[PDB]
Order: sequence, then structure tokens, then C-alpha cells
Amino acid sequence: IIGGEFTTIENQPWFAAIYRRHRGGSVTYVCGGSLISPCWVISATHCFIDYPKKEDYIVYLGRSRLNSNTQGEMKFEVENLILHKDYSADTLAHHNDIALLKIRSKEGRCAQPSRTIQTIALPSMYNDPQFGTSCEITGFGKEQSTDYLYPEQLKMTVVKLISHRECQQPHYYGSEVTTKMLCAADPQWKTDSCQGDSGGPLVCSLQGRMTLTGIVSWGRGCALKDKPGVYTRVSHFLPWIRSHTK
Ligand SMILES: COc1ccc2ccc(C(=N)N)cc2c1OCC(N)=O
Repeated sequence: IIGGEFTTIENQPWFAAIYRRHRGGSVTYVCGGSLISPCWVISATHCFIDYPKKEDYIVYLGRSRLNSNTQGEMKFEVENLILHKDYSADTLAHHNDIALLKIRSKEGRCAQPSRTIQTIALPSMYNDPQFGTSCEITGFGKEQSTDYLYPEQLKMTVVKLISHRECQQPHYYGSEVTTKMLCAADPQWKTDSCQGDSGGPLVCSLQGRMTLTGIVSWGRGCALKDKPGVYTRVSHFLPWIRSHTK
């Protein structure tokens, strides 16, 4: 997250912190994710496509720091890593950039809802918020494009939804951004999601209710002028989510 503010997991209790185990025992942060039901975390396929071995991943719920244990955090393995069969990557655009992670503790249980661990409601079909609506993003991603390390503390920011027509303008992404993608940025281009925030939530308040409107997917640079953050539009994927969670 470029700009924005440091936060803690109690303000984002659906946020999942996903890491990968390496040969030799080192574990590095991969991507964010969101708890949509006690057994299921929703993230982005590009996060896992080059390393699709479910056994390598660790997911945390109720965790506020990158390399520290948060009081009340819960650790899980991935029982099932489901990547979208039609995921593809162009030079910039990532297609069908959605994934599901069935989580389990070492005792074989799913998440236990608490003050710092909660689900995020899925959106309804054909009912996304209008362009101009402010939404929040969360992640452990870079604070500057030039950084090679991630912040130790979780961050959050607020961005505004950009219409498909604006995002398809030639100085923006042209025909590379599709109707299955949602653009969101800062009108002053000072705050954004960045590398490391992929898979994480774009949460919008719709008719007074908090919803997982998007999933961090792709963008040209970070907080660059006319280069919005591009998010997987979750409302298009409700038939796919419902079919793979049962
Ligand atoms: C691999 O790096 C990523 C991966 C995912 C991203 C996702 C979103 C954004 C954004 N500008 N909001 C930037 C991202 C990003 O940085 C853009 C880049 N490397 O040019």
C-alpha cells in the first residue's frame, strides 16, 4: 500500500496473510486474501499459478504484523488450492484472477470467528457500487515502488471506483481492462495498492453493508498518474465461487 495508514487486524478482520514455505525452511509473504466463510479464503490465481503445490502455503487470520504473532491470530494450511481454469496473463492484464483456498488448522478445523477474525460478505449479482464511491484496500504490499521489502505492519487506504469507460481511455489501460475488471485509484494518484497487495480485498460499503467488491489483481507501476489499480470484479464470479465452495 502506497500512502494510506498503518492499521491492525481488528479494523480488517476478514484479511488473510498468505505465505509460502521454501526448501530449506524459509517462509516469505506471497499475497493477501479474504475470509468469505470459515473454511474459505478468496485470493488471486496469479499469486499461486507458478507454485501450485497447496502443501507449501501458510495462511494466517487475525494477524496484524508481517513477521510477528498477533494476539488471537490463527494459522492454517491449505486443504484445497483452487485456481481459475481460465486464468491467463497478458503484458499487463490478468484474466480470471481469482482463487479459492480451503483452509484447515492442524486439528482439521476451519476459522473460528472472533473480534479479530470475521467473514466479509460477498456482493450480490449485477449490483456493484457506482463510479466515484470510496472503497478501502488492505495489505502488506510495498509502500514505494522502489522498495524491495514489505512493511512490517499492515496498511490500509481508501480509493475511488473508476468507471469502465474512463479506465478504457488510451492514457489509462485502453481495451486491456475488461468489464470483468474494476478500476480504482486516488484522484490525486498519491495512494494505491502495489506489489504484495495482490489477492487482497477491495471492500465497498453498499446500501450500508460492507462487501468484497474486488480482489487486488494488477496495475502499471503503483500510484502512477492515469494508471489505476485493477481489481477482479467479484460480482461476475459469484457462479464460479458458489460452484467451487461446495
Ligand atoms: C508485480 O507487481 C505488482 C503486482 C500487482 C499489482 C496490483 C495492483 C497495482 C496497483 N497499481 N494498484 C500494482 C501491482 C504491482 O506493481 C506494478 C508493477 N510491478 O509495475
